[PDB]
Amino acid sequence: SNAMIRKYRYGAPFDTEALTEKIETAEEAFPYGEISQKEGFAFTYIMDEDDIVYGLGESNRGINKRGYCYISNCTDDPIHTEDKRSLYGAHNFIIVSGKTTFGLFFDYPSKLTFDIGYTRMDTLKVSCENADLDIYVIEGENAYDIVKQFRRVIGRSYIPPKFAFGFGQSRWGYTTKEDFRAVAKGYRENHIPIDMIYMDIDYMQDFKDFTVNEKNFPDFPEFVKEMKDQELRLIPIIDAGVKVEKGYEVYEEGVKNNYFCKREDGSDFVAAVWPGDTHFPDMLNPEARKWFGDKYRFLIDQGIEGFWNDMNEPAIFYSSEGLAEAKEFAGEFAKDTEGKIHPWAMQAKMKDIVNSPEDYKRFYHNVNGKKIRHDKVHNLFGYNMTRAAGEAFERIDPEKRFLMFSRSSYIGMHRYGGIWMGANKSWWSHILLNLKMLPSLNMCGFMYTGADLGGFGDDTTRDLLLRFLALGVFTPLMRDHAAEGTREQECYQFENIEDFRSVINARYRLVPYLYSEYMKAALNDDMYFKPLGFVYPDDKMAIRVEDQLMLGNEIMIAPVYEQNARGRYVYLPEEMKFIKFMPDGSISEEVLEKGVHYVDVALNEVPLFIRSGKCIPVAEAAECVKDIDTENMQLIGYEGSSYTLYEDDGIHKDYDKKENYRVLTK
Amino acid sequence: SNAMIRKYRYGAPFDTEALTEKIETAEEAFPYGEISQKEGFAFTYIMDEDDIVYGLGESNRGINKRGYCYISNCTDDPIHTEDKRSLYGAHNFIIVSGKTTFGLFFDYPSKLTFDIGYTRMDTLKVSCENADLDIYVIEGENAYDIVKQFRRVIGRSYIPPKFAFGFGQSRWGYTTKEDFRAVAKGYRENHIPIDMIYMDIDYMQDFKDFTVNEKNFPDFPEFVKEMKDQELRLIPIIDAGVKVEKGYEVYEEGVKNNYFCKREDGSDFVAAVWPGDTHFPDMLNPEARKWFGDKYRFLIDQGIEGFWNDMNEPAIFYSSEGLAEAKEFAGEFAKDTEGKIHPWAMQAKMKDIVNSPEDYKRFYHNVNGKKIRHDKVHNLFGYNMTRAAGEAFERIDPEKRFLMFSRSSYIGMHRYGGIWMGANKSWWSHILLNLKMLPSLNMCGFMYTGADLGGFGDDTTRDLLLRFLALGVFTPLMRDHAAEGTREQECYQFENIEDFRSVINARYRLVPYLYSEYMKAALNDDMYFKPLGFVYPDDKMAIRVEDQLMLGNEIMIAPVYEQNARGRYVYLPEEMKFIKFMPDGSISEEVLEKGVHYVDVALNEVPLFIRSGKCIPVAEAAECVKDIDTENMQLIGYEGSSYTLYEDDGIHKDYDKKENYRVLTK
Repeated sequence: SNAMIRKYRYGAPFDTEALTEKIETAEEAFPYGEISQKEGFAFTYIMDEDDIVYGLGESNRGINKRGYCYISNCTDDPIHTEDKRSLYGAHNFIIVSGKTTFGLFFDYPSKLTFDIGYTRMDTLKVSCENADLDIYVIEGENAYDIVKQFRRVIGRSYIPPKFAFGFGQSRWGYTTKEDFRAVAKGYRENHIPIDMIYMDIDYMQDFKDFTVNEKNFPDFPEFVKEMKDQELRLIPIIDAGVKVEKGYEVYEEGVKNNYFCKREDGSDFVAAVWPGDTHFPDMLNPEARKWFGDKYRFLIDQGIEGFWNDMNEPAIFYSSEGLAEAKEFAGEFAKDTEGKIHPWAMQAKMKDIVNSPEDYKRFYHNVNGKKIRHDKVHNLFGYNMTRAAGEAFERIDPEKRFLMFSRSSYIGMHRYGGIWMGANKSWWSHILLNLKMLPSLNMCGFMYTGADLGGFGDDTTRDLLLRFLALGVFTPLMRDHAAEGTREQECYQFENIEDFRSVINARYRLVPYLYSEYMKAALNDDMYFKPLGFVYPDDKMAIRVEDQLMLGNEIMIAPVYEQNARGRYVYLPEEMKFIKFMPDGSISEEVLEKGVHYVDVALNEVPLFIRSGKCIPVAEAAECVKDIDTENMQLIGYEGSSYTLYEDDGIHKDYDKKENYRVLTK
Repeated sequence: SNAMIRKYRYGAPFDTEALTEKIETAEEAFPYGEISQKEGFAFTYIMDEDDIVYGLGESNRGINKRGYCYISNCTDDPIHTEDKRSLYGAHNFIIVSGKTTFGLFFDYPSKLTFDIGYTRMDTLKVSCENADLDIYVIEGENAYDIVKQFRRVIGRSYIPPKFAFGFGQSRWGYTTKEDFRAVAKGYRENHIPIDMIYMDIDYMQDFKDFTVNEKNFPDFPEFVKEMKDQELRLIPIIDAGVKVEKGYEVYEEGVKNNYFCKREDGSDFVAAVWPGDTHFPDMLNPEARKWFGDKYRFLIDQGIEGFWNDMNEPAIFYSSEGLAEAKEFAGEFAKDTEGKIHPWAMQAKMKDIVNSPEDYKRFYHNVNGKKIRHDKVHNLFGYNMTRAAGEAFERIDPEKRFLMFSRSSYIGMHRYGGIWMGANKSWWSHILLNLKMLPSLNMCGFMYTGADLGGFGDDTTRDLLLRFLALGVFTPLMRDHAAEGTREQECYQFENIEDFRSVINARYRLVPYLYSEYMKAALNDDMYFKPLGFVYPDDKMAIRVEDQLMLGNEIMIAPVYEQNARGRYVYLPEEMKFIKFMPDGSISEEVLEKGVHYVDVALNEVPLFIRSGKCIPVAEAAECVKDIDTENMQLIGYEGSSYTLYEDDGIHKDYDKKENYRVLTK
């Protein structure tokens, strides 16, 4: 089809500000399927048997979304299993790809249900409670063309500083300078590369946003510099909830200036999170956003160059109302002698007060003099928290890139920060799940992304971490961050440390190439990771591959994701050079023809494939991003090919200089 | 190595009667690794890097058990996640396979921990609280030889009646005659093959074992006949817990004759399950065992020819003690004004009263006057419940085979019934899990096995059901039994029901072959399913394949287990004929050479591979086992090959007759 984007408006949509490009309202009949405004809103479309459905960004299941139900409803779940319908992100863009091909973006800020062949195999049904939304229809040559059009109108993706393409580490539990010093020493003295150490909630004073524990960090700026002098940048977490505490300045200011979300009666809503009772900044109120974002100056002025935003669905352990209800019910259960209240009913009530739909109807946002109940705009919360930070960085230092990523998100947030897929338990299934999400995230603007393995208890075995890190080599966010209750030993503490050094070395050897492809893609509103079907649209086998990805225009990745495996099957849609980074520092190469192959990949080997007629630069291993030698890089791949390398200072925003680009020829 | 079996005795083991062959106590030092009795019992062994560890029957993870922790401790968990350490069965047989190869059976009836490279990759450690156990060491030239020796000493596996090789259907909520009549009608009017309909707990009078609801089934024997006249055999469930109810004969007899498990003070221990308060029959008390098993006559005399035993870990929703503790805790939570008792602690207490280790220490078995605390022999409960039934069948009708399978088990129970792998979710990952478990189950004597999907609502999508059934085609227990909180998932309830009919037709066409292989294996203490490494021991690639299985000596299976997939990769260790049962009743054939292939398999096609120089008989599709025409079967496979068909009357036990064997030549 001829490229076209049209916007169909229903009712009176809340302005989410997802798009940067203004699309005029289309007046003509809606061009695909059927629209009903009877029971709220529903779009219904009958798919052809061969149709593939792409999109939904951070959502469960596979690259082809057919065959299940997905609900856009920012949610933090304890475990990511196959039946979960909602993850942390609400990314309402889908592309139907087949004989009839088109994209749809449903710009709607509340619970949106995508029944993608779940109820009836041939039926796509997208529904929500109120017909107040904009639907963008995108037409084009194919799915990839449709994605590129969408990427244009949602505005340029967030771009991290180059140090963020290094490796990072963190543990929920690091509290003192001494803990951080031991990690720094463990990596540097064992020559494992690293650029970042993440600080979890224990660095704060009693879990208070925009404080540092003064007992532990009396001289925090000096410690920040101590780490930075060793090319270790500390990246502190910020939470959505601001502790209720008299005399705490962030709390006092929020109360005085009405910057917190309020109950129906205008009192400040209380949600318990890590600090106990908290209030939530009204992320949808521009004045509150400016105030909250400006608080980041507290840490930036101490030498911090990156942040991560958490618990921003927002998470609620319980509300004052929910806790009271639960205690009342517990009292009834305690006194019940007639078998009225079953133990499982008691258990359910306790589970029900966590992230409760009832609580999301108990507080409001103040948006242009109007109070809007939170549930009606729930999916915008994390988005606007991260927007608050991003906009504050632009005011503080317009020309500087800060590392920034968020748990919850909605399209539009992709301009301000990346995302990470969190986890609690260490599962093999996490590897494939995260691989599959990558292209979908890219379709929706989120290019700086990565995942956590889990880390709880002793469940992270050596081989699981090694395979997880070998996927991480390619994801812009690559870190080993372990969750609460972790007893995960450090990379330098596992048996045969050289294997970990090998995998992380591979990341650093690839940084110039990966950074270059990230920059070329971000600056041109293109994808960093692509499904095979976007690159080989005429190959019926290629279009259905879900456990391999194309990266940039030069390579294909295919990580091993099965325990005890010494290799895996791949499909090559053209001739490629199969490359492995070896634990002795060498790079092995084998030419493989188009077709099916089984390739050997040891735990301490990192594989990739270089496409026919392409090459990539590979640096010698270095232990931090600053020390990578990009003057003397070898070119791996096909004789006679060339590669355009993007390289800037990695710090500022001087993107449009011709000097940033140089052609390398093998 | 030269075949041999030695028994090493530690302490004063409880006699589990797992082995039928008596082995003398060896007096030499333990032949492999090291044994410690410093703190309970521990066996520690250093594995070679290439060693594969087989075994553990019904356990999590893969065929090669290396890289995780497994605890033998019969348990019913709400969700079978990849991190779970214990399933329903405790099958303490492992084989280390490599440069040095040997098998070990740990005959110990309590919590047994297998740390198989979980803590340290090269270390196998098996441990338990008390050094009172027998350890059998089995030597042989290879893992398969070692398995065959083990199968000899544990005694011949349970053999089902031939009707049990048909297809079965059930739903938790079937309650009335009309419920069952609708199933009979739906299947038979649509020419969908079927032999069995399962009866879940609603057929009883108020969940009372060995009753039938007389309002719903006024003349049950007449109804059983109504069904049997249409070749539908009703298969009723029996639970471990006998309802506490005055006037209920099973309860009154148990109380009067001290046939229930008692608390320390001699009172009958109370456990809540489906009927509310129940007592558990004392399965280790020989008189109580005989009494409980004899109760099956109630149903046998009414025309019932099969049973399934459930909740027999035994499951406990709560005990009287646990409930009282939970209520006390709840009272404290309710009155807490200082926030000392957190809601998650309340939630945890509620969770903790279900299947509680503390409850398993509260009741005892009386074995000839010797009182044994249940936890010390926990893994023997389900085994002995099923033994009770099996021994009663032998007294009631020695010449007749009954269908019998059980949820919980221990080696030794394999002589008396099969097992099924239940579930509370409908996950694609459970297809692969169940596939991988099959050979391990066969190693431990359990050949009559199969699995369920158990998701709620409409979470079992049409395509998942079809792929699940396509694995089921090959598993001796093949049924579609759906949970309570679920849509109706009968094969005649989906859009294009021909697809379901096609898959079940494939089963029936294969019944003569599958039954023949089952009988030959059972009668010769051999495996029905085998890992590829057992058949192609010299092929380094074959030995590590985990998502294909060999069946008998003729075929290989390789089910598709990925959503939206139209085919899958396979490795063929020799030339084979790739065949597919097609929806039009045809059978496609293609010769494929040794090596790697991607094969196309549609949702409504059932694939298998016939080995070079082999053939199998394939019958025309029939709608019940009785109607299968075995006189005029096709031979599919290689010209010049032969197949020996075992066929008997399928009802009695006349196995040792030359006339049971017929040689077919293609």
